[PDB]
Amino acid sequence: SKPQPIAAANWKCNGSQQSLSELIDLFNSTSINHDVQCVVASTFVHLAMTKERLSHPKFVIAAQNAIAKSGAFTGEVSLPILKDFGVNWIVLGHSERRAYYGETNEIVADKVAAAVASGFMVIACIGETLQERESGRTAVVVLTQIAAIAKKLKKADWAKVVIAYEPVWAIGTGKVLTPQQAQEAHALIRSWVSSKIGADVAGELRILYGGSVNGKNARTLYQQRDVNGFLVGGASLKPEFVDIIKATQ
Amino acid sequence: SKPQPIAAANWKCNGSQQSLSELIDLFNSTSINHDVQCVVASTFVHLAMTKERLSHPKFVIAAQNAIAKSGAFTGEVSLPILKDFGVNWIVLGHSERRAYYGETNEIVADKVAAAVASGFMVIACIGETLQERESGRTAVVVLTQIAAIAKKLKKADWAKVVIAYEPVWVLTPQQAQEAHALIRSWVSSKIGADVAGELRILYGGSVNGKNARTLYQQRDVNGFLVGGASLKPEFVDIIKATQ
Repeated sequence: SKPQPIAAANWKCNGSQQSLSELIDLFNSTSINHDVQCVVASTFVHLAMTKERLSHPKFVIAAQNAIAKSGAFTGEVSLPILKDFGVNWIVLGHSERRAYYGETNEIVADKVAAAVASGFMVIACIGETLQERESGRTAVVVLTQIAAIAKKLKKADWAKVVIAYEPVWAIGTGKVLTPQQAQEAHALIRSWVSSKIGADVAGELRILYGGSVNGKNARTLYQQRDVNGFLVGGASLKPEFVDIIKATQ
Repeated sequence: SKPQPIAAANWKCNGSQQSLSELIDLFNSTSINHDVQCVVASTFVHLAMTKERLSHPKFVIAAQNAIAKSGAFTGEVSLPILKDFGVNWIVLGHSERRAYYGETNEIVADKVAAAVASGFMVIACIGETLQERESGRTAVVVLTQIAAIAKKLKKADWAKVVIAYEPVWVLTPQQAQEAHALIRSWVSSKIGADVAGELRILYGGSVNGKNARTLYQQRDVNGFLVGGASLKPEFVDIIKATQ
């Protein structure tokens, strides 16, 4: 018996107006007759269209990134701009931003804290690389990442936080986690939360699996006890995202 | 008898749906009696609103950044996405991106080249810091920056290129003119005199409705990339100053 599951679509840097409209239409026509929060994280460009067309009662829209405040930050989008635009969910600290776009543990923590303070529901991403899972220090890496985030939050703030575990070490080497391995990473995270934040928060916290999930593999991943849904990349651009939602039954 | 001037509004990371709509209404109601390309560079989020509402026949919309291709780049917007969305202008290599967000000379050059290949009009930004200027290396720095860009481009590509000179550190008309002349001279020398004659070099320092007229008077100034003042009614005066 778990907290409410989340099925989150990370469209990453993809989509045309037509391909995304067809996806949205599919989502809109889909019966979801169980309790789940579905999330569509579109590009900043596609937020207007997604707001306009996404009408399914079980779906909210999310941004894939942001900075804390408006200002002289050419090219960037701030939390007040998203809030003014009616967007109340955000994915922060994706492994790609940590790798490509200079986001350290602290920068992620600061973005998460600013987003919570501003009233967002936040999917905060953490996860070890292969270099680190090899030196016998998976635990060290992901717990250090979450500690950085926690440092800047109050106990009450965790109600608005969702953790997404990304096994970056698996990313594009064709190799995928066993459900046992996914469970172990999630259990390690929850145990840390129970221990440093509190058993209450830890029981309620959604920890989403953020490795490569598809329509075939989602059900047995969700069966694991500390898995509370998914942050989905590639398959979220496909009709099979509907099967992934159904797998959180 | 310069090339067609450009008055470009760099809104940076600013705006509400309300405040930006008010501004757009002002721009729409404005009479502009000369040939000038006005450009509104809004945040990605406000592109849809600006596309719908902005109707002045002398205005186009621009993005303030992009990456070259669609893919697994969470948080970013690619050139194909913008092109699908009907955005044909883009600002690239702005000092804040160079400063904060890892855009080296080569990265800027690659983005610029990809945007031209993709069919975009590109406002490519170059400019030296305060320390660079004070030590006397304005010329080395900005010519190195434009050389990196030119390295990734072909002659015919310069038709879709606009240079914004953005001294990162108020510039007298004389100091602005010197930087613009230095840039044009390099372009004449490397690409051809015909291309340098046609090239817009926009002044992208701190421009206001009050100082824009005398800056535009200089031989090699072809308009403006405007920061703070572009969020204000006085942007209309800045447009008028390109007469």
